[PDB]
Amino acid sequence: ATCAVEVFGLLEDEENSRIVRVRVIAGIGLASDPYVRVTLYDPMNGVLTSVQTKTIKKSLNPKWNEEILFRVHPQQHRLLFEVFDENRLTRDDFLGQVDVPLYPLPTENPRLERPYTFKDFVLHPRSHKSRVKGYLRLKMTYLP
Ligand SMILES: [Ca+2]
Ligand SMILES: [Ca+2]
Repeated sequence: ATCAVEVFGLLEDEENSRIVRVRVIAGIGLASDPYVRVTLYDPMNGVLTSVQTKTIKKSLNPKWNEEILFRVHPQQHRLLFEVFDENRLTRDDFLGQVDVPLYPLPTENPRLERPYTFKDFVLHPRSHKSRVKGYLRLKMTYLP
């Protein structure tokens, strides 16, 4: 409200911490009201936090175009993206996951405008039962 942009994850800056800007741009050819839960974790200690995007109603190609900032230990922490279909009266159906490291990533240049670029990541099953299709379009960069 007085905060336009929150930083999640580590609650203070240390020598070994950076802020990563995660753009959750779109889902492409998903298997329908999708959102993405973005979980920040450490292999040794498990989940630090998670943030959920808005839900896009009735779409197999949702354009969330949403940014989330996390304060992280870039060489230690990882991100798990899980896409779900929000169901009002039952369990939300799983539409796939992507799991990525947080180093190396480009650092933003404060003097220049952030260019639009992206990478597509194939969505993966979470069990033999998952029926998953398509890609998650993302961009991750460090703040100066
Ligand atoms: Ca639904
Ligand atoms: Ca539900």
